[PDB]
Amino acid sequence: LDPGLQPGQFSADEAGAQLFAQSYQSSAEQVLFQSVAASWAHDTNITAENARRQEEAALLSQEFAEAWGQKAKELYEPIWQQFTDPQLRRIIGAVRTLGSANLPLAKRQQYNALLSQMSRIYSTAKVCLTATCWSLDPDLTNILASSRSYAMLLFAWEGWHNAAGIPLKPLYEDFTALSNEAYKQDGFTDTGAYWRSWYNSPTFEDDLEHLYQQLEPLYLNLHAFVRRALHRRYGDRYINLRGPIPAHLLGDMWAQSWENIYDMVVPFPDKPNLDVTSTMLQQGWQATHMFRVAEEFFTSLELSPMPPEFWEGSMLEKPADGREVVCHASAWDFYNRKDFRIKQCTRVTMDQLSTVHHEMGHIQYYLQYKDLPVSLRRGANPGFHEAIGDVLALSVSTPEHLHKIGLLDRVTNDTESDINYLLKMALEKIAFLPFGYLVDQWRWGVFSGRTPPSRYNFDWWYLRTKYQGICPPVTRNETHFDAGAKFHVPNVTPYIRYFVSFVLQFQFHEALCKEAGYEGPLHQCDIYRSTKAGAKLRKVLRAGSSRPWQEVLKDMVGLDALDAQPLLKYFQLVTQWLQEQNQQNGEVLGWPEYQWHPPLPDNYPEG
Ligand SMILES: *[C@@H]1O[C@H](CO[C@@H]2O[C@@H](C)[C@@H](O)[C@@H](O)[C@@H]2O)[C@@H](O[C@@H]2O[C@H](CO)[C@@H](O[C@@H]3O[C@H](CO)[C@@H](O)[C@H](O)[C@@H]3O)[C@H](O)[C@H]2NC(C)=O)[C@H](O)[C@H]1NC(C)=O
Ligand SMILES: CC(=O)N[C@@H](CC(=O)O)C(=O)NC[C@H](CC1(C(=O)N[C@@H](Cc2ccc(O)cc2)C(=O)O)CCCC1)C(=O)O
Ligand SMILES: *[C@@H]1O[C@H](CO)[C@@H](O[C@@H]2O[C@H](CO)[C@@H](O)[C@H](O)[C@H]2NC(C)=O)[C@H](O)[C@H]1NC(C)=O
Ligand SMILES: *[C@@H]1O[C@H](CO[C@@H]2O[C@@H](C)[C@@H](O)[C@@H](O)[C@@H]2O)[C@@H](O)[C@H](O)[C@H]1NC(C)=O
Ligand SMILES: [Cl-]
Ligand SMILES: [Mg+2]
Ligand SMILES: [Zn+2]
Repeated sequence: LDPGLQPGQFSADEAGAQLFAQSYQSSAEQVLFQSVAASWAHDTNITAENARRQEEAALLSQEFAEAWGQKAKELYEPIWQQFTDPQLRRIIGAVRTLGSANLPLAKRQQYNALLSQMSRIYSTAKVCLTATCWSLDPDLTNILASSRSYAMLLFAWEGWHNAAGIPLKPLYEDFTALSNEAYKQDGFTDTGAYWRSWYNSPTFEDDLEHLYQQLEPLYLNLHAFVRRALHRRYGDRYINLRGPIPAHLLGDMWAQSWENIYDMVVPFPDKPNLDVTSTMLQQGWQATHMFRVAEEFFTSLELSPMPPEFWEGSMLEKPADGREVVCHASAWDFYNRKDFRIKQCTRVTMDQLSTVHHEMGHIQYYLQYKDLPVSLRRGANPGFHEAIGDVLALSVSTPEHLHKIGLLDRVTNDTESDINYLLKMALEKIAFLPFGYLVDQWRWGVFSGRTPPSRYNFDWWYLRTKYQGICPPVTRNETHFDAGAKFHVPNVTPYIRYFVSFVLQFQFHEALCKEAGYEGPLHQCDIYRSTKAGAKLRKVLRAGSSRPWQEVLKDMVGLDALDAQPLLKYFQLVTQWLQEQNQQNGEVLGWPEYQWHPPLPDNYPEG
């Protein structure tokens, strides 16, 4: 380990602590860069060596956090909570939380090594038919999004969940135990309590539950409307109009957003096709076009363009050489104020264009706070980081903006078109809310011990049925580990940030649309080229995590807390139209036949 990274001696008061933080931030950048660098080398090129090197960097990060956490505890443990500087209090409190650095060396290794193997299992798992084999991205993704054959969707869903989940379960149990051991020594009951602490809100869970209560009626009506369409397509044998929807029919491996079945549920298919994918292909869009168009939206707001290091270093397409990569999209900050990259196996589709904006939102954030000290190089909270790119994508997806960028012949500003659009947006945003809420409900119960290995799948499907109103299309038992077939579980990425951001982004949109001078319906707003909006947004991004998110938020939108009303205001028209459609069809809202599962196809898996 480098002496130049080990902590110096500082006076045991706030003045010495202010110098202590500078020296910490100084050396942390070198440590963070070598960790990010090695993760990148592995994720863009999965090999045992790159895994080894990634784990060495992880160990080194842990030695660094140990030394500096120790020093901080011996110097300021009794006095840092009383400092006047609140940003210093933030920094110090962070440094004294050692996480996996609380582990002994032998368990530090095992922990670092589980992450490598869980990541490899997920990102290299394949579904084989009988020579060739399908990967999740693009093969199974495209099947789930476009196939309307019940048996083919089933084969892809079952094959994926079996291939990814079953091998992960034994590893995930070991990881959970080690993670908990680590964070207990920081004073957390369990890792989940640490994750939740990032929101600095004593009533976090209660506040989330109250939000979900306001949003659930919207989901239930969307659910019932979509269920009716699936009933017509697949028959009474496979769809129960009073039961949960089979989990493989909603356009997505995790049933988590439904925009890919828009063409099965669009009420007015004569009107312009608001899925512009066919046009993007007809026009010959490529990955680089998509990132350049996203970039230009950011620069239209007088935010920063992507630096040369981004274009030279990013991986914007799935490699064609015989290489295995983590295709799950990600945005990378190397903590050197120079290098920022996206790794995305970009496909030419409309929902990938949204993803491009999402990931570039992360980069923009990185660029706007790169001069802050490291500990503040985060979103106000993790939900803020996830909302930035999605907010811009709300403007991009409006039919008026799509027209501006040549992807849609201008649509009539009528009601059939307004409903078509808000419905597509509901499929993308409202359908996600139960899933965004339930994933960390599951993981919080695993970390707390409420959900032992013996109930991993039982409790996962309890939650999936409770919240999303779906059911597995084949029988599952505790040999299956269906939570593990979702990227964020083996890759240990928390999820509640996405529930937070799916609500928050509509608060941001409203603030920015009002600040842009817009006045029509909130869902037709396009903040493109509004430099006033760009300024309001730029203030948030530069704040990093220096001020409480409740303060940053108050400055931007007028409230200091999450609020569903902007979301509700955005969807008002289709919320009403959906209720009417379901009443006219005599739908039951919900899934009272909660035990119901569909039958197998006759010749399955044959033919
Ligand atoms: C599309 O058309 C709407 C008109 O609203 C329509 O309502 C239904 C009957 C259907 O025809 C729908 O297809 C359609 O949405 C336009 O919305 C209207 O825009 C004007 C000016 O932009 C708004 O005036 C403002 O109103 C606010 C709120 O009162 C005031 O604070 C302002 O001072 C200003 O006077 C008007 O309110 C707004 N109406 C509604 C219901 O939102 C929309 O602009 C138009 N868009 C496009 C792209 O053509
Ligand atoms: C080095 C590193 O890991 N960096 C972090 C960022 C950071 O911490 O700075 C990061 O890049 N994480 C990747 C993750 C990828 C995506 C994701 O997983 N999304 C959720 C939920 C969702 C769905 C629709 C949507 O519009 C928005 C969110 C899912 O698909 O299930 C996949 C495409 C979209 C975002 C991400 O960017 O959030
Ligand atoms: C993926 O990583 C491997 C290492 O695991 C790289 O293989 C090394 O490549 C260099 C340069 O060609 C050689 O000097 C080493 O001997 C190789 N080591 C091994 C273990 O193969 C490989 O080049 C990387 N692939 C890409 C596309 O970057
Ligand atoms: C768990 O489930 C595994 C999968 O096999 C079966 O597949 C469907 C078609 C039904 O037959 C259902 O009984 C099973 O899900 C089994 O191999 C395994 O034996 C089951 N039990 C355990 C303890 O893993
Ligand atoms: Cl989070
Ligand atoms: Mg999709
Ligand atoms: Zn994100």
